[PDB]
Amino acid sequence: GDRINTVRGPITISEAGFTLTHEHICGSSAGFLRAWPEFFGSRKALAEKAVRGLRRARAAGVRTIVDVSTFDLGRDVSLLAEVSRAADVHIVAATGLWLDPPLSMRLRSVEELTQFFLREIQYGIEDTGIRAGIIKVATTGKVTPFQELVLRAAARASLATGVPVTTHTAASQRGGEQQAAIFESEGLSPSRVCIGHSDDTDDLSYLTALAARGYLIGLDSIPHSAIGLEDNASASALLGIRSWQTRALLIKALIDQGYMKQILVSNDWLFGFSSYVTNIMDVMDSVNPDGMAFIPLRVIPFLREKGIPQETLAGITVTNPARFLSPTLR
Amino acid sequence: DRINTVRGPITISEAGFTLTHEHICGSSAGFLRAWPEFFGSRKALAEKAVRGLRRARAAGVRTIVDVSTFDLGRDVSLLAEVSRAADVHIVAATGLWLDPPLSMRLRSVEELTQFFLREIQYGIEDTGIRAGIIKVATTGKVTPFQELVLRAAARASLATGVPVTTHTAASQRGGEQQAAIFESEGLSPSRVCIGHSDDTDDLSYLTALAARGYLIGLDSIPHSAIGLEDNASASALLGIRSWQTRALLIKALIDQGYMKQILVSNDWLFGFSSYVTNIMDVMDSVNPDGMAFIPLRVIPFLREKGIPQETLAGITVTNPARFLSPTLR
Ligand SMILES: C[As](C)(=O)[O-]
Ligand SMILES: C[As](C)(=O)[O-]
Ligand SMILES: [Zn+2]
Ligand SMILES: [Zn+2]
Ligand SMILES: [Zn+2]
Ligand SMILES: [Zn+2]
Repeated sequence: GDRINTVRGPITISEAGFTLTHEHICGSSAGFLRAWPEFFGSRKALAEKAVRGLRRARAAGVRTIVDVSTFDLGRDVSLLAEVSRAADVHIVAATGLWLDPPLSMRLRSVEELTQFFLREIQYGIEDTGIRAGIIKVATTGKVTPFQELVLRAAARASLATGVPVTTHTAASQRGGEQQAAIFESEGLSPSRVCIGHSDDTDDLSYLTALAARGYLIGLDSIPHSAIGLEDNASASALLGIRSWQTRALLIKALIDQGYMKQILVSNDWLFGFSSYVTNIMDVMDSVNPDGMAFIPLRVIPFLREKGIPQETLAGITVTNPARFLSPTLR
Repeated sequence: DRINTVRGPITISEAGFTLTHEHICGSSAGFLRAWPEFFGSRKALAEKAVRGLRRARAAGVRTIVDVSTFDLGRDVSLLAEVSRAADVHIVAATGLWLDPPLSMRLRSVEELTQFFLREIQYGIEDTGIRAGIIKVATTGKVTPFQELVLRAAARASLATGVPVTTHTAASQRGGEQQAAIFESEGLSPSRVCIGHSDDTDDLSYLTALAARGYLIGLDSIPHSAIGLEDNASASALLGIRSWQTRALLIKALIDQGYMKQILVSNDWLFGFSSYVTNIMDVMDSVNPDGMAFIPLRVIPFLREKGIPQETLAGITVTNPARFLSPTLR
């Protein structure tokens, strides 16, 4: 129906407002924030940095973010709840698995993984009672056997609960096509799926064909760019060397092709990032001081100046996330 | 003179009969708290561990060293709970095993050193419980990241006096590469136990390590898949040699004059999610004695082979005390 799970409890979807559909409070690893908080200075410092950042995003018009950190990205839902409340910004938590499953996950069957995802959606995450409102999955270009289990478990959990699925792709590898085939083999509707990191490629043929099938297209890393940082290999590898404008122009491109309803936009920002090289967070913040406010402050005016009507931009940042997040079918 | 446990410091005289390589639960970081139903429930797992420790205690055991690291899903709050209920001392570990997540795998030796030091000097998580041992693991030749872990472990040991204990593939003589790295760092072999050393019959490999002053961890004695050789996963994990065959290594090293260098354990667990489903049931049917296997089966087996009480007490009480007591000499 029209209620979704947030880390402060259930809300009606009209309350979500401007929603960033792919963000992170902290990109980490299972257990890591609690075992080694000084990696982030302190847990308090991290929380305060996130509260400041979310408050700025709120001032810029953001009302909800979707934290697509899974278990193996070190999702700490107690932290998400703390910062959501202090910033007074809705946060939707995720279940699923990303690219770093530990052995206790890697060795599980599709049936076992289905029950883990269902636990996090239907019962709660850890002992917090906080329930996930979305399932996040990730694959390499060519889907591994384990990753295929994860996608099937995600599809089964979605069909059982109605909560949507969102993905990490290598867009230069057209990763969404293999994901989509697996999802549809499970009877999952494309309208319950966002193919993410789709702004990492300029292949409009790939993008429009997925959109034509009813998939949501995640243009979710707009401010990611290492232009000017070419001498930094780790930052280049992570952020790419296409401009944020180049990424943003894909939003216009899909609108022009008639697929405004299939677009979801985000920053894929974080306030801490331990699952990459040390100090990457400082590099990212030096490139994009706006953080999660980058979409409303820079991208929206960029799009309006290009001639895209207000109603279309509002449709993308409010209506599309609302349809996507509302639990649908069963 | 003082050893840190999950209930606080104890004097070496308090440690008594100590099992130096054990696990309450072999898991993954965050896993027990994210999916306790994998083990039935957290309560079920705790209760199994308390009964298990009480059985070990009734067989004479007074302390175990839980060598579960961060990435083996060590939950020291669980360790504290079961230690208290069973009245058995538990020494917690820092270090890294074979499943480091990205947030660990991407770290420098300097960063890893600070993490190991934090868990020894400050406490684990926000519990104030301090590690009393550093556990490391290698495969084969030693990977570049594993080398960083071993060096970080040596540096944390050298700063604190806390000993290092290892996981090897003994069939690949893996202790040799570990020893080389430790010695390059200035670490005394008397601070190092080369573990899973009972997984080979190469006595020349073992005695040579002992002769250099390493402790030899004969720590997986009941691990055997005899009869289960058509169970591939059990066979790869548990091996095809009998427990008597493993146990005879203890006698062999004593007869070579190295009783002071021997540490014995079960390497048991009460839950095990970082392997195939139902492995705990397979393991429990193979060794229904659990952590009581060493005192109930191995000690009488050695006594019947003519090893005197004084020697067995030196191995199970004196050697662990000397090893665990923090020392920079
Ligand atoms: C945590 As990411 C760089 O896959 O959005
Ligand atoms: C957790 As193990 C089988 O390396 O002792
Ligand atoms: Zn991603
Ligand atoms: Zn992301
Ligand atoms: Zn081991
Ligand atoms: Zn072990």
